[PDB]
Amino acid sequence: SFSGYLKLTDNVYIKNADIVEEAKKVKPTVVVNAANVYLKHGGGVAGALNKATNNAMQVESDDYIATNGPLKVGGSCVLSGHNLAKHCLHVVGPNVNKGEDIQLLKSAYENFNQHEVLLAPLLSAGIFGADPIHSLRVCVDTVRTNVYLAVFDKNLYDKLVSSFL
Ligand SMILES: CNC(=O)C1C=CC(=O)N=C1
Repeated sequence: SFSGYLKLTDNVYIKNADIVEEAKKVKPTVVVNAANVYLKHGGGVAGALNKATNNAMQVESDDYIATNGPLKVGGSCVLSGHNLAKHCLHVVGPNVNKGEDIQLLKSAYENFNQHEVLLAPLLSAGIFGADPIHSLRVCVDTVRTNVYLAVFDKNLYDKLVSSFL
């Protein structure tokens, strides 16, 4: 199972870890991807997860988009987890660098409540431009299921734990 996580609340855990490495080690039921509406996994968590699947995640995603059209900001879809997990929950947090409404971050985290346990990144953090401290607060106040957060950056991990209310 998950190891070395610090407990923040009843159901939220956090670790300074690369989510690709965590996924390859744990092989969780669900790994969350920090997706965009097009499921174009170019950079950040999405680029890293997709590269770990040898681009199979992108091939599957393009077929999903060809059939269904784009996701909504705040929405999600369940696809295969390939070599990383049983499933990948592609969740679209608002990209504040693209002027998307930050109020959609709570709607994005609500997708996690459909899964009993998830390995996840902080939504809208990193290249999505939101304040990761705010993302963690929305996570703890929205998600009721067991979420294991992998925070790639050590310095941000330390800041998140030390400032956690
Ligand atoms: C939770 N984030 C991560 O673990 C990342 C993010 C970007 C990346 O390139 N690789 C891993």
